[PDB]
Amino acid sequence: AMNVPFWTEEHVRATLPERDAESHKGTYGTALLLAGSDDMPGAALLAGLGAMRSGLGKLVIGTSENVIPLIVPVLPEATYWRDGWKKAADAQLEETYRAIAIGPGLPQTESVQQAVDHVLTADCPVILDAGALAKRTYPKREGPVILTPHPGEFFRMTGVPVNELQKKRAEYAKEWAAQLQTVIVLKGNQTVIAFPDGDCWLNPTGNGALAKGGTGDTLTGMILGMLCCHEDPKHAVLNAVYLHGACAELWTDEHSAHTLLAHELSDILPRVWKRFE
Amino acid sequence: AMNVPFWTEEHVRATLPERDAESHKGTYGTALLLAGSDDMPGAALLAGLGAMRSGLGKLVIGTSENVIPLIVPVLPEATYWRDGWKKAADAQLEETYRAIAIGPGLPQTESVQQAVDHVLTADCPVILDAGALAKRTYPKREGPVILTPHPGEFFRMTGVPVNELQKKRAEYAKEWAAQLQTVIVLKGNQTVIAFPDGDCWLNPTGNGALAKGGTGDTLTGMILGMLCCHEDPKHAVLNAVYLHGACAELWTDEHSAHTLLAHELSDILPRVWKRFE
Amino acid sequence: AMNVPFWTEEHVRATLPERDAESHKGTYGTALLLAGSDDMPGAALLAGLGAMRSGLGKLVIGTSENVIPLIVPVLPEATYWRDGWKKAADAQLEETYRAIAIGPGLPQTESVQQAVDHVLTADCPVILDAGALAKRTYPKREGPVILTPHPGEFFRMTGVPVNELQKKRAEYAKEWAAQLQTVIVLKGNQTVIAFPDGDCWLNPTGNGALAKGGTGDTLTGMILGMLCCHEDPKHAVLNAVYLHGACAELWTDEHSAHTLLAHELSDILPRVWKRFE
Amino acid sequence: AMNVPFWTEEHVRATLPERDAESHKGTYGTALLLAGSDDMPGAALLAGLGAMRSGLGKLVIGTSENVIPLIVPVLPEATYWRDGWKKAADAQLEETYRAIAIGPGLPQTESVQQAVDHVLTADCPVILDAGALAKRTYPKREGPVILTPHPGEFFRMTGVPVNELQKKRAEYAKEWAAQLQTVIVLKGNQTVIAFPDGDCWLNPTGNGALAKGGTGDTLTGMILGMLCCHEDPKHAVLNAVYLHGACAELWTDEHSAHTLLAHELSDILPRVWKRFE
Ligand SMILES: Nc1ncnc2c1ncn2[C@@H]1O[C@H](COP(=O)(O)OP(=O)(O)OC[C@H]2O[C@@H](O)[C@H](O)[C@@H]2O)[C@@H](O)[C@H]1O
Ligand SMILES: Nc1ncnc2c1ncn2[C@@H]1O[C@H](COP(=O)(O)OP(=O)(O)OC[C@H]2O[C@@H](O)[C@H](O)[C@@H]2O)[C@@H](O)[C@H]1O
Ligand SMILES: Nc1ncnc2c1ncn2[C@@H]1O[C@H](COP(=O)(O)OP(=O)(O)OC[C@H]2O[C@@H](O)[C@H](O)[C@@H]2O)[C@@H](O)[C@H]1O
Ligand SMILES: Nc1ncnc2c1ncn2[C@@H]1O[C@H](COP(=O)(O)OP(=O)(O)OC[C@H]2O[C@@H](O)[C@H](O)[C@@H]2O)[C@@H](O)[C@H]1O
Ligand SMILES: [Mg+2]
Ligand SMILES: [Mg+2]
Ligand SMILES: [Mg+2]
Ligand SMILES: [Mg+2]
Repeated sequence: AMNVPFWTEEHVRATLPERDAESHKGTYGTALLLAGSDDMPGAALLAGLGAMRSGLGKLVIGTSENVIPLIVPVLPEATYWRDGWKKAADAQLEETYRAIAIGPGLPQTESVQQAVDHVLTADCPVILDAGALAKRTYPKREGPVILTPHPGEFFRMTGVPVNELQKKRAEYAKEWAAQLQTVIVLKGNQTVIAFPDGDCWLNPTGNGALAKGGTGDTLTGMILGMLCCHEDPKHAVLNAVYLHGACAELWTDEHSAHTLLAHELSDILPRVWKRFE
Repeated sequence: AMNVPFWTEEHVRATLPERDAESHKGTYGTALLLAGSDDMPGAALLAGLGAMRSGLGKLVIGTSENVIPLIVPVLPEATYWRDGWKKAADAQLEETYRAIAIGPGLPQTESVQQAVDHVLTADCPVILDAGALAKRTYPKREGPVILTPHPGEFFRMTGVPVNELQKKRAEYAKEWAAQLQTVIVLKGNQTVIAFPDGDCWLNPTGNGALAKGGTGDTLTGMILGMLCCHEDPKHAVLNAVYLHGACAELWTDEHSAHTLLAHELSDILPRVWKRFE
Repeated sequence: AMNVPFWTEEHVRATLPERDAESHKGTYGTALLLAGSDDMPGAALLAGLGAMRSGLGKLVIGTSENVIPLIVPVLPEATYWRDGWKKAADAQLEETYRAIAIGPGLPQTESVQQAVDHVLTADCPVILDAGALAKRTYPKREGPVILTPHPGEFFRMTGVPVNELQKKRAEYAKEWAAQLQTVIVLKGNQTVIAFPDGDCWLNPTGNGALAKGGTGDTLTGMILGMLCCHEDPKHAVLNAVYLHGACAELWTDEHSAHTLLAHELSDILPRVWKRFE
Repeated sequence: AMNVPFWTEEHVRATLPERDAESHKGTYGTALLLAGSDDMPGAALLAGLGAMRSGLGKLVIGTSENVIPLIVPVLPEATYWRDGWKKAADAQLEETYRAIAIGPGLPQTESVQQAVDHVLTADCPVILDAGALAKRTYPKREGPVILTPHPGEFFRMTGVPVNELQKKRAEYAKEWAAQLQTVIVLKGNQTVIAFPDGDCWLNPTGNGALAKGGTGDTLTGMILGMLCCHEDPKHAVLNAVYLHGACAELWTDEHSAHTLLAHELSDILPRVWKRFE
C-alpha cells in the first residue's frame, strides 16, 4: 500500500563490511547481551550464538548465574557479567560497549525496565526485544534504539490489536517508529524495518521454517553482532534481518520447513554470508 | 490375519501439512511435554528434540528442576515449567496447549497418574507413554488420548502376556483401543496404529536400528509435534510413526543398524521429511 | 615368535551379528557400566558412547552422582544407577544384566575391588579396566572375565616390568590369561587378545592416532556393547578390538593421526561397521 | 624492516613429527593446562580442545571446580586437577609434565603470579598467556618460557604503548625476547615469533576471521600440545602458530570471515594438519 521497497540482495552486497587482514578484535568491538533467566535460559544461548556469529570482536553475556553453565560448552568464546541484567537495574554501565541488546528470555517486569533505562544512558546502539518490550517512551540519546516486536509485542507496546496491525503492517510500524523515535523491526513474513527518520524497508527473505520458538532470539543476536561490524547501524539491522531469512531459505532446499531449530540458523549463516561477499 | 492395511508413502504424501509463508508460530501451537526425572533425565531431551523437530510452534517442557540444565545446551528453543509433571499432580492446567505428552522418563507412580488425570481435563490431544502407562480407564473428553506401549507396557495395561500378544498384535491392539476408547500405537516391527473408532493401520517403515533405548521417547515427541501441525490428529500419529521408521531406514543405507543412537533420528528427520513433500 | 594369528577382516565379516527386523531391544540386552568419578568423569561418557554405539539394547550407567549431568546431553539414551559403582561395593547386584563393565575413571582402591567382587557373582561376562585392574585372583564363575590392561596396568597386575613385557607381549599375555583364567586384551600396537583356554590372536588394525587419553575407555564400552549383540563373547571381544582400530585407520585417511579425539571413534564406528556387513 | 623471514610451508612440512605405529601415549607426554575461572570459564575449554587436538598423549586441566563440568561433555578425554591453578599458588608441582600452559581465563592477580613462579620450577617448557602475563622477570631454568601477548598485553608487560609497538613489531618483540630471555609470540596479522637466542620469524598464515574472542586461548592449547609431540620446542611454537592461521584460511574458502567461532579452529585442524604431512 505504501510501496515500501525491499532490502534486496544488491543492497546487502553493497553494504556488508570487509574483515581486513590488518584488523584486530577491537576494530569489531565488544557487545553486551543482557538475556536469559532461570525458566527461559535458552534465549541467552540463541542470542549469544547469533551475536558471535555475526562479526563482533568480543561478547559479554550478562545472564543469570544459573544460565552461565548452559552456555559455555556451546559458546565458550563468550565471557560473562554474572547476574548482569539484574545488576543493570541498579546502576549505570561502567564499561563501554559497541552495542547492547536486552530482553531475550527476560521477564516483562519493572526491574527489566529499570535495566533498560540504565542501558540507554550508554552512547551506543541498543536493541530491545522480548521481555524488554513495553508500552513506554524513550529518551533523546546518541545511538539508535532498535525494537524488535512480533505482532503480539507490538500490541503490548502500542495498543494496536494484532488483527488490525496485520492489515496495515508497514503503516503502523512507520507511524510508531516516528512516534517513539526508535527503529522498529516488526516481525513476520515480509518483516518491516522502520526507521525514525521515515526510511522504511521490507525484508524479502525467509519462510515458515522461522515460525517456531527461538528464531527471534537468534535474530536479536545477529543484529547485535552486525551493529559491531557495520559502520552504519541501519545497514547492520537490514543485513541481519535479510541474512537471517536467507538462512531459512537455504535450510528448506534440502530440509522440511517444519523441522528447523533456531540455533541452526547460526550454523548456516557462515556459508550464507559467504555467498553475499 | 485381519488384513490391516499399511499406512503407505502415498498416504503420507497426501496428508503431510504445508508450512505457509503467511504462517506464524501460533498457527502451529504450543505443546507441553511432561517428561524426565532425576534418574531417567534423558527421555525429556529425546522427546523434546523429537517434538521441536516435528512442526510445532513452541514447546514447554515440564520436567524436574535438575533435568532442565541437561536439555538447554542441546535444545535451547524449549522453555520450561519448573517441576511441571509434579505440579500437574496437584491442579488443572491453567494454560492452553495444542497437544500434551506425558510419561517419558517418569516413574510408574500414582502421582504420575494424578498428573494424567489433570492433563485429561484439557481439551487437546494427549499422549501417554512410558511411566504414564498403567492399567486404568479414561474419561469421555473431546480430544484423543494416544497410548504408546511397547509389548511389556501393553501387558501392564491389559494383562495380555507378551508371548500371547505377539501372536495376534493387531487383534489385541484393536480390541483394547475399542475397550479403552484410546488410540493405541503398539510398538514393534510393523507397529500397529489402532483407533477407537475401529480404523487400524500397520506401519511399514523401520528396522532393528530402532531396537535400542530412547527411540520410543523420540517417537513420543515426534507425535507431539505432528499433532500441532496436522489438522487431523489421526494423520499426525500415522505420519509420526511412519517418518520415525523412515529415519532408521535412511540411517542403515550407510551405517550399521547396530550403531544408531535415538537422538540421531531427530537429526535425520529434516531430510527424510523433505523427501515426502 | 609364537606365530599368533591375526583376527582378520574375513573373521570379522563371518562373525558380526545381524540385527533382524523381528528383534526388540531385549534381544540385545541391558548392559551395566560402572565408571566415572569426580576427577575422572569423562571415562564414563567415553565408555557409555562406545557401549551404546555397539549394538546393545539398553545401558545403565552406575556413575557418581555429579557425573550423571555430564553424560546426559551427549548420550541421553542411557539411564542411571545413582552412585552405582560405590553402591556395588556394598551388595550383590539385584538386577540381571547381559554384560557388565567396571573401572574406567575409577580410582585404584579397595572399595572398587569390593565392587568387582560383587559384580563377579552375576552370571554374565564382566570387563575389568583401569581402576578395577589390580594384582588379584578371580573366582570360578560361568561368564568370562575380560581384563583390558595397557602395559603399565599389566605390570601392576603381574609384576612383569613394562620393558620386559614388551619384548614378549603375546607370551606374557597368554601365560597370565592361563594363570588367572581370564581373557586378557593387552593393549598396544598389535593388541594381544589372549583367552584362558589358550586361544590367542593379534589385532591387525589401528595406528598411533589411538595413542592418546580416552581411547581405551572407548574400547571398554565397545566390548561391553558387542558382548550384548554377539552370541559368542570371544567374537565380541575380537570384533570390538578390530573395529576400534579400524576407526582410527578411517580417521587417518583424511585427518592427521596427531589430532583424533577418542569420542570420535564412536562417531566413526557406524560407517566402519557397515563396511564389514 | 629487519627482514624477518616467514616460517613457510616448506619449514612446516620438514619439521612436523610422525606418529609411529610403535608409539604409545607416554611417547607424547602429559600436558598440564592451568586455565579457566568462574567468569571466564570458556578459555579452559578452548585451550583444552586446542591442546588435545595437537598431538599430546594426555591432558590434565587444573581449573576451578565449577568449570570442570563445562568441559567434560565436549572434551571427555581430559582429566582434572581440581582447583589446580589456585593450588599451584601454594606449592611446587609434584607430578612431572611434558609441558605446562598457564593463564587463559585467569585473572591478572598476584596469586596467578605465585602459581607462575611455582610452575617455573618444573623442568619443562612453559607457556604464559592472558592473565599470567605481567610486567616481571624470569628465572634461569632449563626449559623455554613462551609468552603469548596480544599488543595490549605487550604494553602491560613492557610499557611500550600499542600505537608505538605496532610500528615496529618485530624490533620490539626481538628486543624484549632478548631482555626477558623468553620466547615471545606477539599476536596480530603477521604474528612475530621471537626467540631469546635472537632467532625470529613471522607467521604467514591467518586472516581477520581470527580477530574475535577465544582464538588466542585456542592457540595457547595448540602450542601446548605441539610442545608434547615435537622434539624441538621452537618448531612446536612455529608450527602451532602456522597451522592455527592455516585453519582460519581454510574456513574462509567457503565461510565468511566474520562468522568463525574459535572452537571451530580445533575442528578444522585435523584436516589442515593432514595436508602438511
Ligand atoms: N512465515 C514466516 N516467514 C518469514 N519469517 C518468519 C515467519 N514466521 C516467523 N518469521 C520470523 O521468525 C522470527 C520470530 O521471532 P519471534 O516471534 O521473536 O520468536 P522468539 O521470540 O524467538 O520465539 C518465541 C519464544 O520461544 C522461545 O524459544 C523464545 O525464547 C521465545 O520465548 C522473526 O524473525 C519473524 O519475522
Ligand atoms: N525391529 C524393529 N523394527 C522396527 N521398529 C522397531 C524395532 N524394534 C523397535 N522398534 C521401534 O523402536 C521404538 C521402541 O520404543 P520403546 O520400546 O518405547 O523404547 P524407549 O522407551 O525409548 O527405550 C527404552 C528405555 O531406554 C531409555 O533410553 C528410555 O528412556 C527407556 O527407559 C518403537 O517405535 C518401536 O516400534
Ligand atoms: N600405536 C598404536 N597402534 C594401535 N593402537 C594403539 C596405539 N597406541 C595405543 N593404541 C590403543 O589405544 C588404546 C589405549 O587405551 P588405554 O591405554 O586404556 O587409554 P585410556 O585409559 O583410555 O587413556 C588414558 C587416560 O586418559 C584419560 O582420557 C582416560 O580416562 C585414562 O585415565 C588401546 O586400545 C591401545 O591398543
Ligand atoms: N587480522 C588477523 N590476521 C591474522 N591473525 C589474527 C588477526 N587478528 C587476530 N589474529 C590472531 O588471533 C589470535 C588472537 O588471540 P588473543 O588476542 O589472545 O584472543 P583471545 O585472548 O583468545 O580472546 C580475547 C578474549 O575473548 C575471550 O573469548 C577470551 O577468553 C579472551 O578473554 C592471535 O593468534 C592473533 O595473531
Ligand atoms: Mg521474540
Ligand atoms: Mg518406551
Ligand atoms: Mg586405560
Ligand atoms: Mg588472549
